[PDB]
Amino acid sequence: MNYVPELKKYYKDSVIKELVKEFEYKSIMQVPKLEKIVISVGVGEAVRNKKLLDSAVLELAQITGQKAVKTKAKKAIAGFKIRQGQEIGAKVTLRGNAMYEFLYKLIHLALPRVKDFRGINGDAFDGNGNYSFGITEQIIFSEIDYDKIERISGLNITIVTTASNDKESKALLLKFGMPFSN
RNA sequence: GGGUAGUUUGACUGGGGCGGUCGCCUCCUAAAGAGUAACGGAGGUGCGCAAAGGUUACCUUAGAGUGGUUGGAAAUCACUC
Repeated sequence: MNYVPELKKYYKDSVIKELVKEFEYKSIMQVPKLEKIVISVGVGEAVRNKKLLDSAVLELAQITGQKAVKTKAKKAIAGFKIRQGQEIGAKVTLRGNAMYEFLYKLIHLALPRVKDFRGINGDAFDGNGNYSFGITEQIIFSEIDYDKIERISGLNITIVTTASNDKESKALLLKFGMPFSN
């Protein structure tokens, strides 16, 4: 059995058809879809505290399911007293089935558990179908336990879509039921 | 141990002294092969690396704009040029 995420089932069985009708696309897979979700977290203070970076990496692992990579400093800078090549950030890429499952978990479970959650700004679009927005308290995810955290942390989420514009991606996200603050 | 004796105590230098310089490497002067002077104009150097060497395989920056927890002009992430 090719086990399939419920999001993938929902997409393939409805969303393709509604978007074809709604945007008069000539051929079927002119329809937008999702290629990757990038979860990033920038801990510049890790240059003092290694525990911060280790905790962030581990908490990302529990949140998603796959291990993270610690990015390095592209350029040595003094304003943040950064030496080139130091460990500064940590990111995870989600694709395919894991991507769909994580987005389902997020939209239905973790966005609800945010303090004063009143939707998400439906305008954080880079003009090319890529939607990036932040979450300040990772504790919204029930996966991580409260006691073991060493410092409350946030993280940025970027959703990359095959769409050529923002309208297409916003329509796809709305069909997915993404709680945009509107 | 200058009581006594034998000697040394550089050169370049718009006179000599004083100052500065003395080997090697890069550019200009150098007039489109090479070479070419001045106390002409700007710099470096008396090392470093057990990989920062050898080879195989795979990747591509910086900048500007744009969307983003602290994050600000600028950190990390994504896209366009």
